[PDB]
Amino acid sequence: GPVIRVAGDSTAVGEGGRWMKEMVEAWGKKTGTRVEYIDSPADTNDRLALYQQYWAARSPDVDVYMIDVIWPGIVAPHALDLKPYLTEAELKEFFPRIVQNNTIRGKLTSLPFFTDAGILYYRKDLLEKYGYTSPPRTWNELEQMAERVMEGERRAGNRDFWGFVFQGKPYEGLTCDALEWIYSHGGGRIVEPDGTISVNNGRAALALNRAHGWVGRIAPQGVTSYAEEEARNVWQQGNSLFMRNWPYAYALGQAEGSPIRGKFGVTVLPKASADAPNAATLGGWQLMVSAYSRYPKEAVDLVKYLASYEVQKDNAVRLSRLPTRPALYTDRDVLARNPWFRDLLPVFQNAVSRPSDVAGARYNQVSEAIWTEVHSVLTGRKKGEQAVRDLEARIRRILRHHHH
Ligand SMILES: OC[C@H]1O[C@H](O)[C@H](O)[C@@H](O)[C@@H]1O
Ligand SMILES: OCCCCC[C@H](O)CO
Repeated sequence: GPVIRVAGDSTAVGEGGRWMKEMVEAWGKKTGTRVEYIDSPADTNDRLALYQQYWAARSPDVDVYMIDVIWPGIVAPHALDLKPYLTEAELKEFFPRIVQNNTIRGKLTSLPFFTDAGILYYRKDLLEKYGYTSPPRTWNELEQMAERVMEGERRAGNRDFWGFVFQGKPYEGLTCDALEWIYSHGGGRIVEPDGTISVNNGRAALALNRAHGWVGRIAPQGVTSYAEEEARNVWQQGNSLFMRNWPYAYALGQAEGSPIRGKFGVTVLPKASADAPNAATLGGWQLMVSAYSRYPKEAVDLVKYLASYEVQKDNAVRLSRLPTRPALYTDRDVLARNPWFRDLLPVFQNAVSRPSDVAGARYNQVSEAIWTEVHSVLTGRKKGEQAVRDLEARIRRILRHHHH
């Protein structure tokens, strides 16, 4: 019979790749269908380049791909339209924003699988130890707390201790972090949904200068090479007061044998002042059936199983990854395990998107300009003023002649 082959998630980031393979194997066993799991690299932009090799070849060697929220405009030609396979009632069980994101020129490219939003992780033991009663609401508070706790922990002998870790590597995760910095300073969305390239402004420049100010000070010098897992590792060993990261790190930090089990909370990221908007970059992954799959019916059946209530529930409970089904946010077992899903649902609802809708198939080019210019501020090569001017110019070139 058919072998249904899946590329999605990575064994190099948390438990995602291991769990994904488990769920695919479970479907294969339940249905009596042979399956195979193809592993991927950690970083989204590396995965995109890998999967583009299969798509360029029209390869039948992968039936189902797990695709990033930022990808539908890029990957649509390589997707089977899922619209004919779902009833309107079934499609409405997912958040409409994510279904809309995944729909390109009326083609439903992929089913929502898990969503994502950037959040602040904080050591509540350490805040209490240093006399703080709440996590920081502003970036200045974060920096003050980080300076004071670091001074204390270093003096007490922990030479590995930092105030803040985040994703500063030159890759897609930095565009995510940087959108949060920019938007939380009142600097806008880099490219607005209407197409206006708005990033050349003083608030965006301040946000990037502020981030430069952390590097080698409250954050390690090596932060400029950190992706999700590098940040998580410093944090999880107990060596950072704060971390910006996605929901998956919560369950990993609560696992038996984690040094920080029971010692942390999560909240919204800080912002520049009380009237700035809260920033949490929208992330998340979708399930696409390949336009090149020899087994579309079987592949659709697998994608509907993976996106189902019970599989998303297992992802929430075991991996602290955010459902794309509103009903799971009221599920007693989801909430008992992850009470912060209720607390931060409005943050997840108001998450700010990267400019993938407006850039469409040119999004990865836009993003590479963003992360490269941002990275030049983090390293002290450019000031934020120059970087936003240069970024404006690059994005204008990239998007010249691109409409809608
Ligand atoms: O590193 C950036 C990536 O992080 C997470 O995987 C998010 O879910 C994804 O949307 C984002 O592009
Ligand atoms: O693993 C599938 C979950 C079904 C649970 C619904 C439950 O009764 C919510 O309390």
